[PDB]
Amino acid sequence: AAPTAYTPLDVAQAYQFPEGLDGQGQCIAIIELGGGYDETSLAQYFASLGVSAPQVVSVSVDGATNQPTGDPNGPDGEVELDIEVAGALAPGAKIAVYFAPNTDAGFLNAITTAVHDPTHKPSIVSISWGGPEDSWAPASIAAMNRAFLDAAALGVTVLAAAGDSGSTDGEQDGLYHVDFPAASPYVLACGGTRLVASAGRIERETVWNDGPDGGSTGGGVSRIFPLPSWQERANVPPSANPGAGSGRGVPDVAGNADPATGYEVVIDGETTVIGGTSAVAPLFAALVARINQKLGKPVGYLNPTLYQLPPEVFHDITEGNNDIANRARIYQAGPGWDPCTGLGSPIGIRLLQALLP
Ligand SMILES: [Ca+2]
Repeated sequence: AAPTAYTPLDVAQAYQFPEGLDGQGQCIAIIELGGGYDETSLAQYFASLGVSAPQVVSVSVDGATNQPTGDPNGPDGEVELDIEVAGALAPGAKIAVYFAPNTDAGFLNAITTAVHDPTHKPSIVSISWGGPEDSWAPASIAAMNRAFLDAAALGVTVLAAAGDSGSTDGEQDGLYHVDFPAASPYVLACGGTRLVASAGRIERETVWNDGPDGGSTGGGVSRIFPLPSWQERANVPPSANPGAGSGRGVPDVAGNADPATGYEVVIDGETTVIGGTSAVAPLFAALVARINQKLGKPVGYLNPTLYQLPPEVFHDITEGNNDIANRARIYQAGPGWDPCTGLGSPIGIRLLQALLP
């Protein structure tokens, strides 16, 4: 195969994003635990995309500030990527990037800060950081979970990439682990795929899996969180780990993440190509920004509503697995919800259609 790339507008096109909407009146908050973002690269990208640059603002949490390392191959990548994909698709909204110490408490304080932020009042929050759910301090996970719940009951969407290491989520204990915050049931977990689409159609789209060296979408069965009531007709399989057990399946939806069909971005002055699920939360954060707009109200927590929406609102991914550890093929995709791509990739238009009164 040959590695390609899209700009953020092309992929939106692919997924039939509702046109004529930009996020105006809306405000997206993006969580960042390191690195920074340089204004030269941003303006260059927003012009290069023939889009009017959206307002970007930094918010210091527990000390942390906007601290770019100049290395396009380091944190900055993640910080600029998030703002570039998000800002290019919903240029109308207002970006509010929140930086915090990379600690269990900085991550938490950052979320609660944005979530209840009275000055920027974001309606959506995008997270592209995380970690095995079984590696976080239990008190941490419960704290954050509630932070999300508090978020829901506040009319605020919370999206988060599902990882970049497949079903094993980068752990060699020989078991399967899913990623947090993605496992939190109050989070719309974003998985990743390898999309092959053009202005008028998605030629193909499979689970994103480039082996051990290339990365693969995180996904599977939570071992911490029970099976949501709204996810009970999704046929989440039980864990593949010996002992089995029900669990909140991951992810909820998926979007392009395969670097080999990555995003074309501008990091620290360098024009390169980034991938991974980190691109998907902001990808869909912009989606929700336009939908909130047309509606004139925050769709807040979308998970319950999504799981019972009809088939034509989602493209179903059926080929592929996100197992980069063995030949067992766990987890494997198939018709309808699966532990690789969840409900599949959304079709914005049909999704806004589905949500209006
Ligand atoms: Ca499927």
